[PDB]
Amino acid sequence: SNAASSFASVQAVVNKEYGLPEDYKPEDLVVPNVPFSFSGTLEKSYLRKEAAEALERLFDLANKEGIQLNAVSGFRSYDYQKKLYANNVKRKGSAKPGHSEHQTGLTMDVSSKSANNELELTFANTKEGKWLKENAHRAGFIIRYPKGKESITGYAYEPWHIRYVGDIAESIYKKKLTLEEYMNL
Ligand SMILES: [Cl-]
Ligand SMILES: [Cl-]
Ligand SMILES: [Cl-]
Ligand SMILES: [Cl-]
Repeated sequence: SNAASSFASVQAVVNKEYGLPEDYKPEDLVVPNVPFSFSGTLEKSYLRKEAAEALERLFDLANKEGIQLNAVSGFRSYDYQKKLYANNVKRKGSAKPGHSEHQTGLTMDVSSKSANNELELTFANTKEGKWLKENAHRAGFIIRYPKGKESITGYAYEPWHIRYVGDIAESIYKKKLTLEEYMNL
């Protein structure tokens, strides 16, 4: 009971405990037509079609209120996550392969120029970070790892990390719940 159930669902919970199939790669990956903090088309330029279109919509919403967001890193394959994890562990003198939500193709790191497009806490103090915190849900996204929820999500606050879950994001935001709690996983 270490394997994520309904692994391909928009509401799947992938975390320290629940892992995805090592051979799971979404079959509907596309590049969302949004600005990116990096050039070219790499594996991280993709999101599942539905999450891609939602992200485009979130960015249009942001632009209407003068908020300019940049996409930093989306989909990451099992293969990639393995190397990243191994090379990150030996740097002692990051999620385990399969246990990163990025492999679902529903997750995206976002930042802004006001934060040097970096994925750091300071992004929370920017007008863009704050807008994202309170507006992510309007497009189907949630801040996957909120402030004092590390006990439940297993990760410290990540203001830059959004997860597409669809219509339930509205309720998750209002009720101040984590995806774990909302899905009883
Ligand atoms: Cl691909
Ligand atoms: Cl949220
Ligand atoms: Cl919190
Ligand atoms: Cl925290």
